[PDB]
Amino acid sequence: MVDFAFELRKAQDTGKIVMGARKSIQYAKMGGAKLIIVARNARPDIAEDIEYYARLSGIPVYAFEGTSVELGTLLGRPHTVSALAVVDPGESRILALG
Repeated sequence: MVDFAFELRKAQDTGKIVMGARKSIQYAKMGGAKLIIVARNARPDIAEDIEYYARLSGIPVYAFEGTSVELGTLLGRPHTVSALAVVDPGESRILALG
């Protein structure tokens, strides 16, 4: 079983993650993310856009069971994060969530 918070942080530290709806959609759109993570309270249209662009490319989407406040904190930020994209997992097992 995958340790979300550990592996998310491990991927943030040893790989490449981009944060926020805009960059998530962008990396989804262009085929450059290997995984998209979305907080439970992402704006419904932003969540549906991600889902859409993700399904176009066959990129898995993971629904973080938690708010954008919790997700932002997990990524070490003092502000909300409604979505993020794992471009490079580094040494982490985060892509196993897919």
